Amino acid sequence: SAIKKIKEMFDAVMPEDFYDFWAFCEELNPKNPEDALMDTMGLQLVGPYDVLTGKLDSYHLHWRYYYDPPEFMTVIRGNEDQGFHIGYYRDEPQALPVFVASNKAKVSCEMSVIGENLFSALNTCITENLKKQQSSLKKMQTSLITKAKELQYSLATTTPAIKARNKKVNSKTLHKAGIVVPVNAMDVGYRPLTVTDAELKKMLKTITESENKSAKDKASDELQELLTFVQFANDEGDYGMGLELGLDLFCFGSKQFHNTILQLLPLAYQLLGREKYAKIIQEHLENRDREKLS
Repeated sequence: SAIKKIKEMFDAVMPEDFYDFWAFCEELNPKNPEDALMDTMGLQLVGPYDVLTGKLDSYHLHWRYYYDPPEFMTVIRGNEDQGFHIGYYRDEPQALPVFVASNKAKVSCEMSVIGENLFSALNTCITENLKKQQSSLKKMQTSLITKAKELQYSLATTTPAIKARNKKVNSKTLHKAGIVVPVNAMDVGYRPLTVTDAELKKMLKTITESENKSAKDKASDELQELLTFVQFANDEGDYGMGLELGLDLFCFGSKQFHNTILQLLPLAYQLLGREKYAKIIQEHLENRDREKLS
């Protein structure tokens, strides 16, 4: 019913597990469906779910944490010291999400895939809370499993479709969740970075944490050489390279690179027909550390 709401407030269509998960949490907590997971695992529905709860009346930045790339849209918040949260990852603004992933934003840029849908996502969290109160949690585990059975949502952490998409990933990136861009019959559309990911981090750490000066100038020159390679790539149609490098600089997290990122990712997303993600990366870096709550 609020499909139309979310379509105009956010620029997105949510998959059916989004709505089915909500309804699962009404059953649990009719008063506050967004808080049904709180007493047992410290998790609260946020982002697109907030429109249903009433708290919302661009919204690209609503609960976007520090390392959420434009493809990531948060829908559940957890441990605040970790920055633990759960979102839908979406290679293409116009497509549905390809999986659900978690991030501990205060720990790392890295994304953990916990299934195709929020039922499998929650299923993973329930396993861990139970691994390390519990009598009440086991009975939620049971209702989740049967409800997911009914609606035939896989509870698998990696599904055949997730594995199928991983064979189309051009690069895992620093976040390890992968980019997917077209490649035509002449192999145009993507080319790799000329450094490994480990060399890339060593380079960027030198640029940002170093006193040697010549080493910083050297690494700054390597990075400038990368930007020139990206330049040839874009001229030659291999737009995935700039996307990879931009996302990688975003993932490193140094606010020093926001300007380079803004040379890479807005251009990359427009060249790829992913214009909405050019919007989000600009809005996000405009003010990246803040109160996330709206």
